[PDB]
Amino acid sequence: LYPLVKKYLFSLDAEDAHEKVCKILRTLSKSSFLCSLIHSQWGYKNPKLENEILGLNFPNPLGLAAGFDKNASMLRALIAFGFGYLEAGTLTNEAQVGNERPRLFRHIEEESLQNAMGFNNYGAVLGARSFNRFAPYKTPIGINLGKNKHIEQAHALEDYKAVLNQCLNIGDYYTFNLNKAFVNELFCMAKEMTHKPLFLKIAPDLEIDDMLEIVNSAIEAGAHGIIATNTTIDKSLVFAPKEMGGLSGKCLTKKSREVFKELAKAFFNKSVLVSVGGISDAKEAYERIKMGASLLQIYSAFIYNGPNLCQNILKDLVKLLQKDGFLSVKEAIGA
Ligand SMILES: Cc1cc2nc3c(=O)[nH]c(=O)nc-3n(C[C@H](O)[C@H](O)[C@H](O)COP(=O)(O)O)c2cc1C
Repeated sequence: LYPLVKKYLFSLDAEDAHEKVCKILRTLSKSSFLCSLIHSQWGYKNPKLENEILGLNFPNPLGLAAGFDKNASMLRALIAFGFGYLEAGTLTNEAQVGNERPRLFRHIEEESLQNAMGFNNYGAVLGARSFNRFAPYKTPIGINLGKNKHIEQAHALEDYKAVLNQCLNIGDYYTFNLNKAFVNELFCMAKEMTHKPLFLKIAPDLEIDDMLEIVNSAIEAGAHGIIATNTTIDKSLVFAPKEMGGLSGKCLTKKSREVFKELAKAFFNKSVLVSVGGISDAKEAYERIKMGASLLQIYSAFIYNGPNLCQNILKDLVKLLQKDGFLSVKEAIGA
């Protein structure tokens, strides 16, 4: 039972626990049989959840958010737990340690996390090797690209070019983890290097007008989709000072929802919208889809719910579609 695994893991430092889980996931990824075994217990397939988006086949709309598999080394095991797709990364051009530890904290009663990890990854060269070790994969795989911490904001566009150039032969889409005057050149540069879908991922703490400016520049430069949101630093909760990083999980549900309503209001008919932040159950996921989200992502609820996360949410989602009159998730994406 996962409750016993959680009691053990939650008694450990949160990053230590994550590394013990990554070690097991990397080991399981070596065995396609054990992955097919995992999928038979925790997978869930339903044609009502299938969609084709930007040339790509998503068998369900529920993806694993970036930051869980930063180095593209356990994708096969994670797919076996039922996600419709995975986003690996954030990957940087060169390896990078990230911020000083401790940098991950749990707020267990609130089913939330707080992190200031800062792009710890082994670099794109190794990340492409690790992707290739077990490729091809049974779902789409996104590659989340970032800028190395030291790369000066002058030759910073040239850093997104180097990491994207190193990842050109892996993955099915790219996410850029993000000034309105720079987003146009980023996606213009990127459009000339690959034909694969391009997404902008935004924080949830932008002023709405400032948010509409940034996003609109991205679309007009050729961005194909917007991912909202990353973690928040607005909720000044007493038990989570700001020096411990951004909040994820259920403490993010409300602001992520609010940000996404505004995003959809301005951009639903002009871009693919992906909702992230504090999705833990099928009702919330179904609300995001009805608000305008073609796809979803989860990080924190995977910690708190465990391997049954996907089939729980997806089974319930099917019943919501059927208790609403939709023959598939494609009809539900409407206002
Ligand atoms: C420990 C941790 C590491 C993360 N690392 C990244 C990352 O490397 N790149 C990224 O774009 N988002 C990263 N995220 C953000 C998640 O992808 C997601 O945007 C956020 O956690 C909100 O979703 P959630 O409420 O389902 O957790 C990270 C989140 C956590 C908790």
